[PDB]
Amino acid sequence: ARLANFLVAIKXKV
Amino acid sequence: ARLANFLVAIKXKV
Amino acid sequence: ARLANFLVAIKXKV
Amino acid sequence: ARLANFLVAIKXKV
Ligand SMILES: [Cl-]
Repeated sequence: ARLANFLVAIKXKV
Repeated sequence: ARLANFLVAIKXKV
Repeated sequence: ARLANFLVAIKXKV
Repeated sequence: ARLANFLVAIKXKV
């Protein structure tokens, strides 16, 4: 798995 | 934590 | 740039 | 449209 972060504002390991 | 899916093709809990 | 789609819920060329 | 950014590492509006 792989650290991940998303930003859409709304902003968080896959 | 909430489900996260992404598609960039490369395609994966937040 | 690549077509991209995200799901975090909120669900959208980067 | 809204800023979108992603980091999964692969790292870029909806
Ligand atoms: Cl694939």
